[PDB]
Amino acid sequence: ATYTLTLDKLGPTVNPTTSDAVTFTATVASPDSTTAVFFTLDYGDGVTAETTRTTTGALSTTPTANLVSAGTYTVTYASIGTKFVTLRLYDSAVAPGVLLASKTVPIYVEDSTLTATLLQSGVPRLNLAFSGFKGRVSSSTANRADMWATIQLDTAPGVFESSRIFIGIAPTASTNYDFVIPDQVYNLEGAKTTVLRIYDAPVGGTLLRTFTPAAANAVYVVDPSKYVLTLTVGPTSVTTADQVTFTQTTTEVSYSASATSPILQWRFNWDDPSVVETPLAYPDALTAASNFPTTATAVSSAAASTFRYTSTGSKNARLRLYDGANNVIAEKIVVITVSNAGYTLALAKTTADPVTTDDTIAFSAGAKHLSSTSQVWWTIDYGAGESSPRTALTMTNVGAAAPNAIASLSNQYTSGGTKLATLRIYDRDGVGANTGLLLASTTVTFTVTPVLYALESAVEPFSPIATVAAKWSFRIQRSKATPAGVTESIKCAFFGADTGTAPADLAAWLTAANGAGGLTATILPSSIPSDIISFTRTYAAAAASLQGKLQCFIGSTPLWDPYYPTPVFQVLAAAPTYTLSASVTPAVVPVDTATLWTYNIIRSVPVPAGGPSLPILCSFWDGKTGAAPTTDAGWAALAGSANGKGTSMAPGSTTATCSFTPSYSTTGTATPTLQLIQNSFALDAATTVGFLSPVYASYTISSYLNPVTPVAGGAAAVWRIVITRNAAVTASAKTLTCQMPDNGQGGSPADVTADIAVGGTTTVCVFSIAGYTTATPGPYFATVNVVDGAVTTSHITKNFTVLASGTTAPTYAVTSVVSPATPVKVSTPVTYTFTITRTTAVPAGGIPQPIICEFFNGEGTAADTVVAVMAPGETTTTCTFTTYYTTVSAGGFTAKLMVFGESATTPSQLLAAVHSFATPMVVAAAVVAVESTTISPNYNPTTPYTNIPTYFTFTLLRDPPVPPSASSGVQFACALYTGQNVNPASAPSAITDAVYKTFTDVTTAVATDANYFADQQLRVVTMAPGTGRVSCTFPTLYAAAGPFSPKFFVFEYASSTVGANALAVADTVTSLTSFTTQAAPTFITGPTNVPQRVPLPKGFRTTCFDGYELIFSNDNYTNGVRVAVDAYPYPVGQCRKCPGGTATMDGYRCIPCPSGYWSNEGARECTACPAGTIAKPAALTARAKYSIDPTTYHFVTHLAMGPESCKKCPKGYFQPNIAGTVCLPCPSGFVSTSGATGCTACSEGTYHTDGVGTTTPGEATSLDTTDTFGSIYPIIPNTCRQCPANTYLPLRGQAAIASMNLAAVSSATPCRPCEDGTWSKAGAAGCQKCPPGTYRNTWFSGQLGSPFITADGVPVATTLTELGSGCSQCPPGTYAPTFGMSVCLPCPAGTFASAPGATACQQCKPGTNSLMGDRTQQMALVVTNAANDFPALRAYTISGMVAGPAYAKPIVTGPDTNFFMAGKSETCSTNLPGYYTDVDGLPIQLPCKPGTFMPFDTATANLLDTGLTVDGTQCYTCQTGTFNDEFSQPVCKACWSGSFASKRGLPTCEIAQPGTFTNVAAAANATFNTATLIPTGLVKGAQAPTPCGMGYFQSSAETTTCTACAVGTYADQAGLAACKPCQPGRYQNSIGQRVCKPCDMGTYSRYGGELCTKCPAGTVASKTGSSQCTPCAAGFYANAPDSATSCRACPRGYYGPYSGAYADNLGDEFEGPRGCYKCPYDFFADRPGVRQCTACPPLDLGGGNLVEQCTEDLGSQRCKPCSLLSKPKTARTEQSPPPPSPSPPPPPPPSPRPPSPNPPSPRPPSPAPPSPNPPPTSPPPSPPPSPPPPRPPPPPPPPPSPPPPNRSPPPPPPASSAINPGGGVNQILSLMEDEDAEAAQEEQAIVDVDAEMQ
Repeated sequence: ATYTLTLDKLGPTVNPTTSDAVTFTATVASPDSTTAVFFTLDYGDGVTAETTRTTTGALSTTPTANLVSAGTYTVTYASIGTKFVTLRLYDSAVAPGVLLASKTVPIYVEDSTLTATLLQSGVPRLNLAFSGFKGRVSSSTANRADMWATIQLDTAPGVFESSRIFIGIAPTASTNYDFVIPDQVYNLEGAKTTVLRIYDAPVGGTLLRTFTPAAANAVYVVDPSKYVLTLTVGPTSVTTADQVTFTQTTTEVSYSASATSPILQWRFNWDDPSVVETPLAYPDALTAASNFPTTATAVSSAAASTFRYTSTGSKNARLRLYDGANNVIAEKIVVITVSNAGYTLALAKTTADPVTTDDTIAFSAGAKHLSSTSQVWWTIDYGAGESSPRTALTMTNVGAAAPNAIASLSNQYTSGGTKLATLRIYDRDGVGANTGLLLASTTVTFTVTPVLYALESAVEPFSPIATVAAKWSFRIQRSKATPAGVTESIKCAFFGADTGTAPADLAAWLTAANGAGGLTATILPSSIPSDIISFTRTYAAAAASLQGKLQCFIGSTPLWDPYYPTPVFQVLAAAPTYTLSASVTPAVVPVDTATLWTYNIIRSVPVPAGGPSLPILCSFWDGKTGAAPTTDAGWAALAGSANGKGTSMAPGSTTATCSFTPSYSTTGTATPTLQLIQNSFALDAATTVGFLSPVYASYTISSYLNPVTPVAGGAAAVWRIVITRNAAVTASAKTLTCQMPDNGQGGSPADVTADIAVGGTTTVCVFSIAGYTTATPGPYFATVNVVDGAVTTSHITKNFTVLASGTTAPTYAVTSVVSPATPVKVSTPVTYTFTITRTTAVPAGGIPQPIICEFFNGEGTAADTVVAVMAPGETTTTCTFTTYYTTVSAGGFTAKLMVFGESATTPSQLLAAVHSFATPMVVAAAVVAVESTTISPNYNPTTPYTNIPTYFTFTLLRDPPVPPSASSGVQFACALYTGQNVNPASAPSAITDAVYKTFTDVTTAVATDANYFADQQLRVVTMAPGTGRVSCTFPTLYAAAGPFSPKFFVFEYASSTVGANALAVADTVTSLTSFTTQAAPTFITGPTNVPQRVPLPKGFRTTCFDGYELIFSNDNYTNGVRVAVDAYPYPVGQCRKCPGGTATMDGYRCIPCPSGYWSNEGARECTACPAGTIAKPAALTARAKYSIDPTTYHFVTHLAMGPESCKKCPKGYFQPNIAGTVCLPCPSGFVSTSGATGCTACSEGTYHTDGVGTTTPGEATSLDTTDTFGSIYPIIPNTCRQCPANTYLPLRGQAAIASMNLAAVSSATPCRPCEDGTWSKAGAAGCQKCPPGTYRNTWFSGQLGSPFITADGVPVATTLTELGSGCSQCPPGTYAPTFGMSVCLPCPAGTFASAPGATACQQCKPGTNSLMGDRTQQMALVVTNAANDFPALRAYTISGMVAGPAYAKPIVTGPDTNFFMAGKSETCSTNLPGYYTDVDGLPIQLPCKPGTFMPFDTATANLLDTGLTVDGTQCYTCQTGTFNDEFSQPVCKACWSGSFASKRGLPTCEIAQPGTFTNVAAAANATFNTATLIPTGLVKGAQAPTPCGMGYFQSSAETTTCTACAVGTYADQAGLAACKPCQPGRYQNSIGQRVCKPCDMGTYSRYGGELCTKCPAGTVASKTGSSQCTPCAAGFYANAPDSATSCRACPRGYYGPYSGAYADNLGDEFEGPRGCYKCPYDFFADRPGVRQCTACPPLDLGGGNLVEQCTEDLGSQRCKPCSLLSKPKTARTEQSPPPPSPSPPPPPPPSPRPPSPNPPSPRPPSPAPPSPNPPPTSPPPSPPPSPPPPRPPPPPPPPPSPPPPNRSPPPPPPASSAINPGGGVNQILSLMEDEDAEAAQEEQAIVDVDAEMQ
């Protein structure tokens, strides 16, 4: 029923070939029943075999293997294609069978001749065709047709048939044909039975070939998504410096799908084009076509690589897996970042300051990176190329730290060319020519300026001579000193423009330098010397061209640049001309004196321009010692010494001058000589150009002797002589000889030698003499004779009074007086006055004594020098000193005084003792007080600012008076404690400076060091002498408002030690008042800041210029037209025109210029109006309300109406200054009209005054001053007026003195009065002398009339003065011919002046005399004034005769008060009786001589001779008969009766001669009758002598009348001196008879004879006129008694002997006594006169007898006889004899002897000796001296130096990040136009500045 039969094949899955005979299997199962059934098998074709039916394993449902154990069922198929195998069932094996069913199975058989192979490159890609599949077919047969192949995806029925795919034709040849197979797509991820059948026919046919993957080569696809990669190799921030490391050990790739899977190649690429891609390398322990190990094995064992990146950027390295050849299936990227921005280069310079080429600059360069430390190369470039090795640098240090290790480098620079220095960094060595790229660069550049060389050129001859001399001297100097250890040598030459041509290149110069013509010089090391080179050239001919070029180069660097001028010189080429002249000033040649010697060098042609000044050197011979350089070597040495000076000229001068001031020590004829040398340096010789022939001290000696007053017994006198020389001693030492000439006694004084070194002028000579104490006082002369060189016998003598004091030694007393008294302060000037007196003081002015006084403190001696002169009058010597005590003594000071006689260079003491001060000396206490306190930065003076540093200033003074200028300054310490403890030091414990004394020295401290601002501060200030003020300034800062304790102390620093407290009471500080402190305003003061470049929209100009002002307004207010108002809602900047009164500069304000100028409306500068203006009108101010337009700042005082601006100042004022701050009234005596530069002086004789009167007023009126200038300038007196007459103004320019206070002192006319003696009219410079006869006086003036011309006699004042000049006259009768004499003198007597105007007093005529008073008034009875009668008086005062004992000479008696005689203003008076005048000349007043009378008048003459006439001028002598023995008698007194005058002109009465008498009955003296006042009753005396009458005579003198002559005596003739007696014999008994009557006869008369006398006795006369009667002869008797007429003889009887006999006649007429005696009786005589009577002779009677006769009667002649009538008759008596005659009378007694002469009177005694003259009166004490004037105050010291700015105001802040507005932030042609506009604007502004500057 059910049969299941399946037929299969037991062969391989691949289809069997035709040569294997594959077997087949049969499977039978019959579940319905089990029964053996035969099976028949049929192959593809039944023609081969049929086989036989055989049994299986009993059929059954279970197969049994069969047909192969013992069965020959081989098919041995021969055909190729498909064969059908048929299985059938039959019940029995014997034919016929039973047909039930058949199974058909196809079997494919192919041929091995065709071979199909596949080649696989790798895994075919999904969704893309892969070329790795290649199919090759090989056929042995030559001929083939086309084949077609069908491909089935799977053997499952789901896959449907595909179309054929073509594989080829192979038309011929048995080659191998290749085709490309399109890939397969993997989707199911499982087993695929993809089968391809290849047919040789398009339709039907047989299975030619088969295709399957066919094992051992299967495609295996790995899905990339399963892959896992982890690399993490290589640094993430590797730069180019480091390296990238790639390690294959850490990189693993795993299949991760199976253990066995085909081998792939890993590949990695660095994707840089420098290094090619790495090739595939054989893996270790692995190969190609090698199975992967079944365990975890690394694809690489230890492979690792390193790489260096040569490029920068983000590298994206690649990883891939490749199969077989270069076939790629996967690509993966690894990002490695390469950055080069981390490299930084820093350059730091340390040394800097590059100078010239030395001091090579060394700086540090550092390369830093953020990370990736690696080796690098640094290079430097300096214009010579970088280092080829690029050095070597290693980043051993870390990259975060700034410092980098490096080697310091230095560079050498030359010239000024750019070296383009740069620094480069590289990551590559560069040896392999792998140059790097720029990373950091950086560099430092500088301009490096070149150096300068100094060149000087000169010409040795200055004139090129042809082949003789052509030398050029060149000096080269190099900048900077050459350092030690390096020597610089420069070689080159100089080419002159004489031969050849200048080089056209520097190569020629280099060749010349290297050639033998070049010269080499060496610079000294460690110094910079001057290179001096002398170049010698040869000149063919003389030329004026001498320029040249030199180029010295060190190797290759030129030294000269075209910018400086090329070297061109002329310097006196060709030597045109050169001439000299010499002069001296002064021309005198004294001894040791300064003289000027000048030399002028001139040329005929002016020096050409462009030539250097002549370098010639002029040397002058001084001639001090006559060391004249005669040789040329000496001249060269003198020129090269200091005595030679180089010469230079100023530009524009052809001429040159050389000057010298030689001195002549010794007198000589030598004169200075000039040498002029300019050849070359190192002078050796001298050259002369020419010369010009010069064609045409005092010693003072004083001496002195010590002691001045010698003292007996003292020391020997010392004579000291000082000699001073006017000339300084510098050449050599001097020797002086002090001598005193020999006087012949006292010894020869010895010479004294004085030696003087350099600089000495005074020589002192000392000698000793012992005997000069015994020298006679007197004016002694001493001399010194000095001979010193040229001067000979310089003899100097002197005189001095030398006296000896005796034994008294003079001494000096010194006392003191002090100006300040007690007490004294510090720095107080003082006056110490010392007075010295001498107790003797005898030589007050005899001999000066040199006195010098020195006052010393307690220095310890016992320029401020003191000069002391000894007073030549009184010996009071005063010394003035100033001690200037200013310091505390600190131990005591003493005062000493020394007085000396030596001029400085003391050896001898003069004061007996050193003076000690009587006044106690007190130590002055110093006082100091603070004067002011100031705070500089402060809002108010009490409060300063906090943050701003403050400088407190304390100003104070040291004592009220300034410390003296002649002193040394003091050092003061100002100490301040700030008060806080902000400094580290704590607050001091003591308020005093106990801590402050320990401060260190603060001399060198900077302000900005935080210790110059310490809390405790000590500062030192200095008081220079003469300064009384000091300010100490303290820097103090206040951090914040709070408490501070700043202590202030001021002390004195002495010897760097702190003194005592300046203030009284210690710990006294003048603390400032307490204050708070407030914040400082941040305000800056300065000019308006100019805005920077800001965008200005349309017209917002921020600068106005040229008289314009910046103004903020929206209006476009052009000019003054009011065009635009409210023209914008927004104001803008505008330029305003400014008003007329203000000028502006660089307009930002419109400030006005000062009052001295006026401006225009828009004036750039203010014009200066001429000096006449101040421009000050009255004020009118400005706008009332802000409604009107504003113009200027509000504070201006004027608006600008009025073209008036310049206001001229009025008259009386002058403005010399151009500015005119104010116009000033000009000084006294000067006037101006309008406004003048200066007033003119007033004219002579004129002064300032008003011009209200007179004319041409100079006053300024009202309109000019009051209206224009207001009341600021009042009217001023401005007229010049001349003073009225009698006054004058000699000095020009004088003005009237005006006093404002008029009540007390009035205004004064300045004109001088023209005082006594001169007169003036109007204004005169000098008042004139006025005509003769006139004078002016200051007491009284005028003329008084002659009192005697008026009846009253009262003087009359007269006003007669000529109108020409006008001086008061002198009174008539007085004259003033003297020039300068004040009071008129009278004329001396002898003249008269009646005329009021008379030059001189006129002489009176000889007939009159100049007597006061007229003759009428002299004897006038008139009484002009009866009450007083003083003017009228009787002044004759004549004398007369008076009766009585008393006598009166004056007629008028009284004291005399008016006797003035010189006064004579009257007419000539009548000549006086006692005076006469004939001739002009009379020396002395002669009254009329006694014996001369002049009658008062002709009619009044009492008696005058008729033979002459009266002239009224001659004094006629007395007439005869009158005498005058007294002067001034009008008439001559007549002689009295007792005298007479008969001879002519007998001057005194002559005694009346005897015998004559003179008596005149009419003889009366003249009587002056008062009733007629006339002399009357004068009668002339007798003219001739009248002799006396008869009988009158007088023999005695002084007889008025002759007495009558005595009776009996007669004077026969008249005029008889004596009355002779009557002649003898004559008598005169009656008087009045002229003849004496003769006596009668017989009578005799004797002399006299009053009566006749009768002759007695007998005597008889008998003669008429008989003198006497003589007796007759004897014997005669008289006739009668008493009457005898004739005697007769007696009678004869009588006789008598007596001659005289008389008889009484009494009887007989004969008797009588003594008569004739009677003869006796008897006797007779008879004869008269006989002898005795004789008797008669006797008779004789016859002769015989004699008888005597007797006479009878008496007298009888006859004799008769007697005896009758005889004698006896009567009585008769006789007579006695007569008595004898009496004796003669005795002689008279002897006469007395004559008296003896009296002794003579004693002789007059000698005069007593005269008394000596009294001594002169004592001289008065000396008058007081003159006071000195004071001194002016010093000028104020200059203001303190201005401090530099402590700190500038806060600067504007810089931008930090930005400054933009608008809500800030929350997180071709146009360029040319802009450039053109900017350049044009800048150049226009520059032009504007340029124009404004000038």
